[PDB]
Amino acid sequence: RQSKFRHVFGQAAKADQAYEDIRVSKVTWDSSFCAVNPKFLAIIVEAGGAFIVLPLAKTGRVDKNYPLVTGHTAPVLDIDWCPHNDNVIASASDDTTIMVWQIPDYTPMRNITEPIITLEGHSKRVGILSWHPTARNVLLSAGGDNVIIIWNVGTGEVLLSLDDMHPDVIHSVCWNSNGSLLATTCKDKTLRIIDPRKGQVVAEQARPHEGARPLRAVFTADGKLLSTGFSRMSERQLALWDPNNFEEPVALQEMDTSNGVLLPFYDPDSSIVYLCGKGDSSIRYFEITDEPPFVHYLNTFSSKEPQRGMGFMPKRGLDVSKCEIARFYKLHERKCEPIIMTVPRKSDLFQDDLYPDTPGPEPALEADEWLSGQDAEPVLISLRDGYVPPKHRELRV
Repeated sequence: RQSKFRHVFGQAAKADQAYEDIRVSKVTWDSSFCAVNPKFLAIIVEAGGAFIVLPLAKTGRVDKNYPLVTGHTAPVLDIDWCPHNDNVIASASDDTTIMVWQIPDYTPMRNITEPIITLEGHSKRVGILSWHPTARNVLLSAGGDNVIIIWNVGTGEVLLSLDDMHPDVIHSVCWNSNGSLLATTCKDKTLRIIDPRKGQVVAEQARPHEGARPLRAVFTADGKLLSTGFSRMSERQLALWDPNNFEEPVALQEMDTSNGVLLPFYDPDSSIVYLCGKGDSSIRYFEITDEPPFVHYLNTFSSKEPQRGMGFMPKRGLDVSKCEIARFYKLHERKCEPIIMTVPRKSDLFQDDLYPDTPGPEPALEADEWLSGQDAEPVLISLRDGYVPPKHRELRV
């Protein structure tokens, strides 16, 4: 099989490119515990609830007295950077709140305790966050109350509240590329595609597939679903679903009988998905194409060190000059180690076929335009122009 990704390989960064002496949270939750953007590395740490934010240039040993973000009163369960502001991060906590933070470029004098805004809509833990890809200041949360809330961060207003659309625990919620639809996984063992503005499930599995449990699901660029989960016999699975025919997967890859939820990291430009879970020492990666069997194993980056979490650098942070197509931020017990994925062209020329124009830091829509039903594609930028800072510095509430 001819693949331009045949020779994609991982390499650990040099020891002095690591972030050392960071107490990674050991709370039992299946989120990645790590959010990275082109400026910052954010990690959920052993605390109440706390996370650390490090400028990417500040490699080596983190000072014992390095300031933390500590506004929450119970463990932090999820963190997500604003796609349209590289100094804004949202945190979700077991305390039932979401806090949205203005991160300084400098080191503050003490712990950051005062967010831009606190969002109080859930009656139970908030373990899922996802910023809207195109609509300014729009933020999704999903809680242990099985409610999905879509917020306007700028006003603190609830735009949409999807209560009781799931009969049991919601494991994951993903936007599609233009933020018109949601994909969800549920403890009732079924996938759903939801139109949040219609308040309707538009596609669902009538019943579980051979008693399998989906725990994560993301959209492919063409609107199919990639799910991860466990078979009836506890075999970890990657599946590709056509939501127009939800009764049989297009493709199913069964792997090992390990315990950890596999997190899918999907590259829509390469059509590559990387899988790894808490406790895994490896990163396994696959190409998705319309040639059968559609899901194509490429390779595995192996190590002797189980991960405690994993960050994934957005496109605007990749080193295009080195044909870096992904950068993982692997969490160990006490450190964060970058792992670089390379397509080895051995060329000083910008590789356009690897780096098509990609969503930039400018929103395509205002919150009210999106709520009124407008759809737009993301505003694309070129990665050849280097780092282009967001127009917005301070998110004003």
